[PDB]
Order: sequence, then structure tokens, then C-alpha cells
Amino acid sequence: LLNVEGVKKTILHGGTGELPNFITGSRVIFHFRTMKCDEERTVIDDSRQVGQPMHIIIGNMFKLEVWEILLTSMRVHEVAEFWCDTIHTGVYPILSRSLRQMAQGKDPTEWHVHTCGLANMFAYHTLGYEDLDELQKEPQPLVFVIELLQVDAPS
Repeated sequence: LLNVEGVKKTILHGGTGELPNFITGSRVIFHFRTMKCDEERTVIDDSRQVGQPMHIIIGNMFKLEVWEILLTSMRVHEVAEFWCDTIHTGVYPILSRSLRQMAQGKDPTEWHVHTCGLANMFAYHTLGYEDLDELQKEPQPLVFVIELLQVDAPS
């Protein structure tokens, strides 16, 4: 349990070592599973299920991003549970959308994924998957279980 408003952490398998060097331009590599707080703890996304782990890069260590707040409180090999209130979870459907597109093998830089993705959202009022659409329309909290695997410094 660290502290920002509307976020409750619960470490559940501690990491091997002191807090790592989370500096601007570090690639953080990890696994995550995100779940509703219904009875099922219904799973919405799970990197293990898709197979490959997720890599992000620290935009700026002083202007930290809401996921980077979670990632940056983690020692390597740590597995932690981050509950997050409705306030932080509004953007999740659009992240999830963006990641699911990543998986298939396509990036905003590439015109279409982006532009075609905008066409479809405007034309049809959809992110492209019902669960994210359901999730958008019923804002709520989410629990993200995360395993930190690796942290590299920039080239």
C-alpha cells in the first residue's frame, strides 16, 4: 500500500531487490491481468492469455502516467494487486482497444489502424469489441494484477 487518491495496492509476491531505476526512457516489461470487481473478478485483458508480455516506456519520470504510477512502485519479479476507483478507469477501454490493436501487429504511426480506427469509432460508435463498449457505458472500478519482469535503461 503506497498512496494516491482512489488507488489501493496489495503486494502479494515480493520482488528480488531494491526499487529499480525508473528513469525517463526506461523500457518496463511486465504482465498484467485486468478484472472487474464483480464476483467472478471477470477478466477483461490478460497478457499471459495472449502469450507475450507487455512493454512500455517511461514518457517522463517527473510527469508520470497513471499506469507508470503503478509500474513505478514495483521491485522486479513483484506481483501486486492495484485496485483503482472509477475516476482512473475511464480511459481503460481506449487503452485496451489500443493494446489489442498492438497485439494483432499495428501502431498509431501507421496511418490506417489510427485513421481507419477513427472512421469506425465515429461511423459506428464502437471501440471494436463489446466488453470495452459495455465497460465504457458502465463506468466502475477495476483491479489490475501486475507482474514486473524487467526494467532496461535507454540506448
